[PDB]
Amino acid sequence: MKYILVTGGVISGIGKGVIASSVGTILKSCGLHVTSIKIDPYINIDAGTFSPYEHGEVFVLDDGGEVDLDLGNYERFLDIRLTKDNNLTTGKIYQYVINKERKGDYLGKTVQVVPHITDAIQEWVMRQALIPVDEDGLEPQVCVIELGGTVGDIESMPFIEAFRQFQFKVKRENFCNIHVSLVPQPSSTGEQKTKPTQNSVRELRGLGLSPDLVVCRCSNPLDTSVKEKISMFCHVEPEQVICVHDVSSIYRVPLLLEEQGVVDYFLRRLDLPLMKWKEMADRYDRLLETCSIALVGKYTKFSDSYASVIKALEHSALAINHKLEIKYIDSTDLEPSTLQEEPVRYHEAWQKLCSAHGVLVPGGFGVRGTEGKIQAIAWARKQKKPFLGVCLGMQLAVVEFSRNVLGWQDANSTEFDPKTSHPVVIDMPTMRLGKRRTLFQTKNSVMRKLYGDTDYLEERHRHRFEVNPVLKKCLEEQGLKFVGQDVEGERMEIVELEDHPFFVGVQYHPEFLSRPIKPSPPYFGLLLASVGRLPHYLQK
Amino acid sequence: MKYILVTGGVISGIGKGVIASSVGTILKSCGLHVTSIKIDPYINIDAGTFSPYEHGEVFVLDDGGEVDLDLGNYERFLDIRLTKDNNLTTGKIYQYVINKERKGDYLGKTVQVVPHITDAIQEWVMRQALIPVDEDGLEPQVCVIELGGTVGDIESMPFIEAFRQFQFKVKRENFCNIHVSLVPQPSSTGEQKTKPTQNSVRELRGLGLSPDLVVCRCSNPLDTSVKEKISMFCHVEPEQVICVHDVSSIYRVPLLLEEQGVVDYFLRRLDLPLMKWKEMADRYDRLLETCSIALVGKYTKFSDSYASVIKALEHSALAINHKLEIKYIDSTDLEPSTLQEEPVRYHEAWQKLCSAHGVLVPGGFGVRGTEGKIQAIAWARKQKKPFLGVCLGMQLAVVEFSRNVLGWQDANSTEFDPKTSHPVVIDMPTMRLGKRRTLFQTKNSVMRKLYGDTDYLEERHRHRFEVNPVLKKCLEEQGLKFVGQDVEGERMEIVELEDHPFFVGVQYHPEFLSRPIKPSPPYFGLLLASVGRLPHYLQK
Amino acid sequence: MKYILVTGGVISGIGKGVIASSVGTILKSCGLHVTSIKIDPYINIDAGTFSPYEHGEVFVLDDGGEVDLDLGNYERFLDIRLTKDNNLTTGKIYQYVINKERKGDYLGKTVQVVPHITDAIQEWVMRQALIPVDEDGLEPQVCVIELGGTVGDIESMPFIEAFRQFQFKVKRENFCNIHVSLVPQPSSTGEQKTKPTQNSVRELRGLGLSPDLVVCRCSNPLDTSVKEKISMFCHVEPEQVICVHDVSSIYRVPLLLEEQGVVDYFLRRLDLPLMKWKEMADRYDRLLETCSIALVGKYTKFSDSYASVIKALEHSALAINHKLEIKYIDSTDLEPSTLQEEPVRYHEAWQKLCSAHGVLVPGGFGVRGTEGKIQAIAWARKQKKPFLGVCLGMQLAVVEFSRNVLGWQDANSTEFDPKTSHPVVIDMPTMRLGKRRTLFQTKNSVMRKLYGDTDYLEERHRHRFEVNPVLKKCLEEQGLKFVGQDVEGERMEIVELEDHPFFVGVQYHPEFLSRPIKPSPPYFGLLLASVGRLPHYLQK
Ligand SMILES: CCOc1cncc(-c2ccc(C(=O)NC3(c4csc(NS(=O)(=O)C5CC5)n4)CC3)nc2)n1
Ligand SMILES: CCOc1cncc(-c2ccc(C(=O)NC3(c4csc(NS(=O)(=O)C5CC5)n4)CC3)nc2)n1
Ligand SMILES: CCOc1cncc(-c2ccc(C(=O)NC3(c4csc(NS(=O)(=O)C5CC5)n4)CC3)nc2)n1
Ligand SMILES: O=c1ccn([C@@H]2O[C@H](COP(=O)(O)OP(=O)(O)OP(=O)(O)O)[C@@H](O)[C@H]2O)c(=O)[nH]1
Ligand SMILES: O=c1ccn([C@@H]2O[C@H](COP(=O)(O)OP(=O)(O)OP(=O)(O)O)[C@@H](O)[C@H]2O)c(=O)[nH]1
Ligand SMILES: O=c1ccn([C@@H]2O[C@H](COP(=O)(O)OP(=O)(O)OP(=O)(O)O)[C@@H](O)[C@H]2O)c(=O)[nH]1
Ligand SMILES: NC(=O)CC[C@H](N)C(=O)O
Ligand SMILES: NC(=O)CC[C@H](N)C(=O)O
Ligand SMILES: NC(=O)CC[C@H](N)C(=O)O
Ligand SMILES: [Mg+2]
Ligand SMILES: [Mg+2]
Ligand SMILES: [Mg+2]
Repeated sequence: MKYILVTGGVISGIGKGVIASSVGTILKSCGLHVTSIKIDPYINIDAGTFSPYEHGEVFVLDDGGEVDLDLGNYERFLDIRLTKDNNLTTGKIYQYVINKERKGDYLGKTVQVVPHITDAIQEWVMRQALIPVDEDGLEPQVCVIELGGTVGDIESMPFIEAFRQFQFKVKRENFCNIHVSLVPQPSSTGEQKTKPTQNSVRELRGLGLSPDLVVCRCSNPLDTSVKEKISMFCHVEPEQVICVHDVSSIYRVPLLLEEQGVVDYFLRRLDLPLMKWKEMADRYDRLLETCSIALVGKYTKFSDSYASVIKALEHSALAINHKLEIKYIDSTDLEPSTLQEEPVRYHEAWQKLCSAHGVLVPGGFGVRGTEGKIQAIAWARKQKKPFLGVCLGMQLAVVEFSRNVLGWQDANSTEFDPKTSHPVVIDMPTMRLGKRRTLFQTKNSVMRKLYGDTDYLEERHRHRFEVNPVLKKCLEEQGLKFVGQDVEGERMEIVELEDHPFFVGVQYHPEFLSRPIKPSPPYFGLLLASVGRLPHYLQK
Repeated sequence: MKYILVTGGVISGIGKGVIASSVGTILKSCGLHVTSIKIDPYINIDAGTFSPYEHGEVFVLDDGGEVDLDLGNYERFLDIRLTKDNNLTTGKIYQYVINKERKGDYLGKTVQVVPHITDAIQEWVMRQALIPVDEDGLEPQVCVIELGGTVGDIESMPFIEAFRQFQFKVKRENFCNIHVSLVPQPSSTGEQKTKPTQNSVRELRGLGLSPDLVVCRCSNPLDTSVKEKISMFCHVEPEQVICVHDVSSIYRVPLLLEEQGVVDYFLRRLDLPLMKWKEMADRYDRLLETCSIALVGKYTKFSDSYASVIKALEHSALAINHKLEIKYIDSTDLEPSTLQEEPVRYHEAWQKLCSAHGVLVPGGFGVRGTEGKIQAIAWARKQKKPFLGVCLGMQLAVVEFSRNVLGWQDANSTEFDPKTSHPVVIDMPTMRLGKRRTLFQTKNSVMRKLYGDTDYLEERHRHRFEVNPVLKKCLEEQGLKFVGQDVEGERMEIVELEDHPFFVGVQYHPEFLSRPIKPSPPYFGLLLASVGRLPHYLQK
Repeated sequence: MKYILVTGGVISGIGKGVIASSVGTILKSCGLHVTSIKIDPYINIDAGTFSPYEHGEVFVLDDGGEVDLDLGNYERFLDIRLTKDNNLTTGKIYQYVINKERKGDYLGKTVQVVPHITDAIQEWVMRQALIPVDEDGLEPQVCVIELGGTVGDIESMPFIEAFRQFQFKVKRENFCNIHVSLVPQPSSTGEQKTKPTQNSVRELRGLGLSPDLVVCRCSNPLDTSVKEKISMFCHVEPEQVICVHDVSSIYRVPLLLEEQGVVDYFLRRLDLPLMKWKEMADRYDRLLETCSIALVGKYTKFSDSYASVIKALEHSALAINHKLEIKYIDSTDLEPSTLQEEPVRYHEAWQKLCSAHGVLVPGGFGVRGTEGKIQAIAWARKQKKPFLGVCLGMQLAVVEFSRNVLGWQDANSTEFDPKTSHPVVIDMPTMRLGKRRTLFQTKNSVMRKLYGDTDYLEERHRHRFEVNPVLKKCLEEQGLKFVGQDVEGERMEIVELEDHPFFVGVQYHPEFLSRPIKPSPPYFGLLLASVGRLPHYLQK
């Protein structure tokens, strides 16, 4: 097994996740089976505790692992399926060691950070690197480990110490360290600043790792004198100093690393034996036709709260050869209390919603913005604007429908209004979480045709609340149709509505299975419908 | 609440525990209710996982807390009773925070070392400092926290960071830091070396604590030039530089701190309002009469494996106004395989055993040295040498007795020989651990008279194995007498033998309740018997 | 004496110099006599070794100190006159201590960094803080010390250690630390990043200084959540977290600190008792009329190479109530070899030069771009465009004049062409450096009238080369006039030319004496002439 440790220097958020993923897709293009691990130095066991505001969205794996969105970057760049233990945490490691201690497995010896935590990290990394994540079922050849946080974080210390030991346990032909750093360019003096990078590399070396590539997150391309200064003060060759500058699309990021000889460096160093990315980028840079989707979100205060949702829309948009204008709406703007309190942002949000071709209502938990989602679904239903409801957006659409077409003005989810006389959405447990099979109940469903005319579908879930089986037939009588159901029949997993071009609720998360080469069918159908090309697509 | 943090500088083992305890007994003599906390930066939840070779003996508290021997130093210097949570560990803290995270109590925020672990440490210290440990039932006024390990240990970092925050949360009149350091005196150049102390204080200050006293563990009294150099290079007044040099007895250690104005410093700094130690020391330095006890131990490879046992013997010896020669015997030396393999150490151990006045067989777990304990008990029974069997030594004495006086040559504990046809000691559960009540079953018992003629006794246990109730009457028929029993009658907790000056088995651990002013009655009876003064004592 | 230490966090160049100067001008407006010290942790004794590309221009003091441009910021914000020893360096300190050691002054003791270098720094700072730098001749009340570099620089370590000692030697009412840090705002995630600031403050605290204000260099105004996160993770009150964001002019920077209560904080902390800046800013933001000056420079590759020159132009521009467009030209672009090699940048530079109202030829040393300066002066003379030649630009103008009006095609400075038969500029020594007196030789000189009709002038010099006294009368015959001469008459210090609105050479550096309220008369005359208002000005 070859190991590449990607460490972060000055700040999080400098695209270290897409660099790690690009390094992997580079090595995948070299014919290698590549796996990846994310180390998150937080004490949290999983991302299931977090809001979408903490680290961005909680990404969901087949096994029901609620994990960091960098695992979604790995899956989206590498076409692999990961498990819970590919997201390593301080919580996982300390609990492992504590449980092992209580069981007596450390044989009455004093359990310490070094060795016992640092050994546990190495054990975990070796253990997990050998697990087939590629759908081929083959053992990986390279494991790209991203160490989250910065190298100066107190939490990162045991992981860096573990990797310091690891580079002697595993040989130098099997271990490489990449350091992703920030090079500021202040508007005062106009120079690109090497100082934080040399300080960060000095910290890294003080912890016993020497960076084998230093990757500068730079806005503009690197000055020769600055690349020279980095080679000097970070004590590496010019060959080892990469600048990943701003480029036109994500699709240029592997190309930019390839151009800088990162491919050649790894093949050489690790003793080893991108035209798709080129043509995706070249098509993206030549888009003229434009589509707009209203993203009527709860978490819209931070864009990364809907990261994979946006990625799935962008896959779908590029696949239909259109540019995309995602109209990010805070759903609390559409709620009538904002009409009395701050009518400016109400009418801005409604202007955005009215001017979008399609409506996306993504997932979420809790009451805030739910009536704004219902407002947007009402608009979408009445005006016959293409609609995708994802999880919460399916649940709220079934509610919205009943509030109109059954007159159930009291109706809601039991999550929001438990004292309703029409609990059309009810708790049906813990969380239905990870991959399950949905069965298609009707050949005439638009979603079955988009899902390749398959009789079943396997998709990733993260829900407690389901549509009420008692009220099902009252809804379904009125030209709603629960076309996708669970294997038990008890859970309504996809819904369509008659006499509308595309009004679809999906109870799962299609966005987690979306790849550029294979856009998630509900998001694709939405994009197709928003351009009026869905009938043409279905006819072909 | 006033807090004193005692940090360790260069090494563990430089008497930081007895300094922390002496600081406490000083403040207790100032009229304050003093409690103490031990922070052990290990990942172990408790000391119950350890051998006696790791950190010395596992000390046991009333609540059944298996803890570090520094808690025993606290109890022995302060006359307090501690609980489990007075021994803080990294395991305890991380598990607390992880459980709290899984329960959702951190509200979807990223749980980090700073703040969440460092807050948890402060919470714990404040929480536990308010708990009455003094038998008076009053709230403490001072909490002495000993930080175990060294300040440069990776494990100590969150605790020092917690205390860095704490000194601003709690005010400077309520927080003081003592740093216990080593000053080497090499035989090469003869100078006392300040270098490790200034480096250690520099590390401590780099972590944001400034030492308010620097306590030099010095062999010889400190040179004026060296005390000057410490005041300079550790950036403190000469007033703040203590040397705790080698002195004649433990009883001189509080006096030596008192003499150096540590009393005055604390009273001043913490905005607050030893003749017993003097007379104990003065009596100790004037002992002429000498008694010898054979300590026939399993763990005798390291002396601190029987720390509180030795302390109890020394209490008892000083109380009878005799000097003590503890003949530390490795019990594997008395086992006949050593007679064939290495007869020199066999005859050395037997020479020691034969030349002792009394025999002590302390506790332990596992087979190694158990037949050597049985050998020593056989000697003690036959030669009528005063015998104290503690826990294992009670169990093995009941076995030894049966092997002779019932002819049960096969007999043992089920722990050692489960395939015996005479399991005279059997498992009777988990561990009977912490304080329970024993009831005295006979007025004529020597042990009842030593325990003040009380009908009951409360003592600290740590055993799974008990004497077999079925075989009880076969043993008791032959002039053995199980004078102390549990409240249920099922468990035999003290045994005596007829026609011997003092042959006592106790199933508990008397050594944990031993204080200088109140020597544990079984160890006192042993010492009295070994001098032949036990009849005279009982007659009075 | 009150001391304020301004430390740099993440990078140099984030305006720490103008923050230190603004803190000083704030305290000056509070009625205090303020001095300042710049510590440059480089081993260089002075800035006289440097090119203008290293740290920006070499600023010159009255005493002939060649120093960092931050001393010029101090003089320009505070209206003080500094000396050599207000620029402290590692070179100065180590040489001081070494010389003192060789003299035996350390009394046979081992001279170390701590104490002897760190004491020397404290000695120097106390010594120099008491020196009257205010033209009032009064002793300072506050000393603002800027520590150059970053806090993580190896070179900064003794200075931070010195200041760590200093805050106990000098009391807390007399010492304050400000930390100027960078808060990045990446275009990826859009968040303002606290991480480098908390890491930098953690480093600072590891070296024993706690920041009393943390000053965030932010592009945009600080988010409340980010200011909160800084207060948490940098362990200071929200009161202590300043953001110095991008603002319309330099004149807003003291106002922005005032608004954030920095005034109040210092008055409180240091136990002490801006309408000009407001009206300068308000006038600057209301400029409509625009003037352009061609800056035909050698060092124009980096703008800060001509820092005080640009400042003097901007003073002059604002004083005449015009906006300024400085047309920064690399003089090597105007040299005919660029016409053959790269004619695009030749014609760009010439287009800039032709389209400017006035021409500035600043100072420099060495041959590169000197013929381009002569090209620009030829243009300025012939086209009668307002000309200011500063030092090199005076020397080259005398040369240019002789090349035309005396036909001396071979003529140059001896610095450039020593083998000329017309050395019209010659070496006349070392460097004439610092303040000297020039005497005005003619009442009818435009420069005498601009300099208040004074018979003498005292200005700051930095030249070896002078105009040749033998060739003087050949030049002066032709309607050149050396109106300003040295007290010895041997050195030609100001030259004017007849039949031109403003063609002035000054041999000194007027830019170092320029203040916003008192623009340097040669730069003012240039700006006036470039608008055609110079006759009107002289008439009044
Ligand atoms: C160190 C990185 O440096 C730089 C430098 N310059 C630019 C970028 C950059 C970063 C993110 C983005 C981005 O997110 N773009 C979108 C998208 C579509 S598809 C996808 N990602 S994906 O599904 O994994 C697929 C690839 C396998 N992203 C439209 C939403 N676009 C540009 N990154
Ligand atoms: C920083 C310490 O520096 C120095 C300097 N010089 C000497 C010692 C020193 C350390 C330990 C010992 C020791 O262990 N002695 C014994 C004993 C009897 S009673 C008891 N401790 S006790 O029960 O808690 C009771 C007091 C409340 N210990 C005989 C076994 N004797 C001397 N310590
Ligand atoms: C931490 C600083 O943060 C920020 C935030 N936003 C903006 C600026 C900012 C920095 C520098 C400049 C600047 O250099 N401007 C000029 C000028 C004229 S006069 C003079 N300085 S001066 O002569 O000393 C006089 C004052 C006493 N400078 C025109 C050349 N303008 C804006 N600085
Ligand atoms: O990729 C990852 C994974 C985990 N984490 C972890 O999240 C926690 C926060 O680490 P950040 O770098 O987000 O720091 P911060 O929020 O204190 O500061 P700014 O964002 O304002 O710059 C730390 O515990 C870190 O290890 C990341 O930062 N990034
Ligand atoms: O071999 C050498 C050479 C030089 N020096 C130098 O002498 C100075 C003192 O270094 P020391 O190690 O003697 O330290 P100290 O006097 O502060 O402390 P103790 O002796 O009490 O332990 C330091 O500047 C060091 O580099 C030596 O210590 N030893
Ligand atoms: O204000 C000052 C004074 C002095 N110096 C000193 O200049 C030297 C360089 O310190 P810099 O911070 O300029 O670092 P660098 O050139 O290595 O990196 P970048 O500019 O690319 O970020 C160091 O010795 C420092 O102390 C400054 O940086 N700034
Ligand atoms: N994933 C989601 O969007 C959650 C929807 C809803 N709160 C549920 O628990 O079913
Ligand atoms: N505390 C001891 O000495 C233990 C004795 C024996 N191993 C038991 O478990 O009972
Ligand atoms: N200060 C300057 O511009 C220097 C001019 C010229 N090189 C001299 O030494 O005189
Ligand atoms: Mg963050
Ligand atoms: Mg020495
Ligand atoms: Mg630099």
